[PDB]
Amino acid sequence: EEKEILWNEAKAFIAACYQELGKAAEVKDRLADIKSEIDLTGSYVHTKEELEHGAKMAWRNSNRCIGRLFWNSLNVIDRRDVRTKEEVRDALFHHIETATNNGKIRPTITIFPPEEKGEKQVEIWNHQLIRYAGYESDGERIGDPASCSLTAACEELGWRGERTDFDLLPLIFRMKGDEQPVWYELPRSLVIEVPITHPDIEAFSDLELKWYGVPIISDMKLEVGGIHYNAAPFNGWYMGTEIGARNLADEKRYDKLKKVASVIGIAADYNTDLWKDQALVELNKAVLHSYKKQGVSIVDHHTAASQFKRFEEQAEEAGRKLTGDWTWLIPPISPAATHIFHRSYDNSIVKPNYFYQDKPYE
Ligand code: HEM
Ligand SMILES: Nc1cccc(CCCNCc2cccc(OCc3ccc4ccc(N)nc4c3)c2)n1
Ligand SMILES: [Cl-]
Repeated sequence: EEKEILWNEAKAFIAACYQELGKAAEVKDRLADIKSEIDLTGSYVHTKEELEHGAKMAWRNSNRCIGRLFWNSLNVIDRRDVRTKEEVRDALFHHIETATNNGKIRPTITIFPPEEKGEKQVEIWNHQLIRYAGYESDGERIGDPASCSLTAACEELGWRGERTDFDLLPLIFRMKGDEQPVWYELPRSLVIEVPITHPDIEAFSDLELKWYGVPIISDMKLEVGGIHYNAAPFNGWYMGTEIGARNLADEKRYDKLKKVASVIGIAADYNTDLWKDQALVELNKAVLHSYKKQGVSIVDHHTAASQFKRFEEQAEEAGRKLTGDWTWLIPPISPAATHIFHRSYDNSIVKPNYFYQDKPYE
């Protein structure tokens, strides 16, 4: 039980990790040191090299991610030494600052202590480290509907949002042995935000839309050789459609297409006018324009798919199977204008990888 699965994943991982690092000779002894450690202790501890390359492999294996060309330049921050809430908080603050990098975003992951055996050492409640709160009372909706349950969790613990449409949620996480999480307001100085303007349509600013600079996904588990890093927030830069075609456009999110139609001067009355499609394009142009104007990293979906084609080519050249989720790789805007749409992808799950895990709240 347990201890044998771990040993199994350890061999598979160390073998492949050391091959890729050109250290195949050291596999026998390292598996023989892991040998004993799992016997005596029930677990084993990755070297800094194994953990860094493991997190990079996990990104490379993420079937749904179009951005995987850059998997090998991931900036991995080893924070397995953290023991206190102040240290977790400061490491999360640090992640924001160094990932943001004044707008020239650095793909970064901060890795906290892995679970003991099932027991989390640190449990992060945020979905992303920077995200907007969401409210619904009396049928007035404010903010980001996808954040309603966490926002309400946060307000149970004594936080109170100003109830703008763009309240920054606090960092919220629980330590092993604490019954409740703590929360910390984000220092505003750390959070870049981009007002959404349009290159051509001066009135687009009347919408008073903004989005934050850096998506830092903080609720996924990193699995590396049987070790379960449930707390390992990571970030890339945005692909513009995530903001323009989903966050700001979806009916169950900010639902802005009808307001976009009005400010760009087209009627939103007939499906055959394709006003939603037109508003989608103009909003997505505005998002790319705005991030570029402010000097915040962003990629459009055409360039992203172009990079992903190079990832595919690199995989074949390296003899690695390519895996991918066609339904998530195609962009939600003009998908058939990318090569992705016109091919198929094996959706097999390879480890190391990032995985969903149950929310600690409800
Ligand atoms: C460098 C810029 C990056 C871009 C532009 C990018 C782009 C994306 C996009 C567009 C998605 C689809 C999500 C959606 O449509 O809502 C995605 C999924 C994903 N990306 Fe990336 N990504 C990047 C970096 C990273 C990094 C650094 C990691 C981890 C180290 C990562 C891991 C993933 C994972 C795990 C998913 C799937 C999440 C899920 O199932 O919900 N990505 N990526
Ligand atoms: N029914 C379907 C079918 C097909 C595709 C979809 C797309 C889901 C998008 N629905 C918004 C959303 C929900 C949950 C998680 C999300 O984020 C994942 C993620 C992870 C890492 C990223 C790294 C960089 C970056 N730029 N983005 C990332 C996004 C998004 N739904
Ligand atoms: Cl997002």
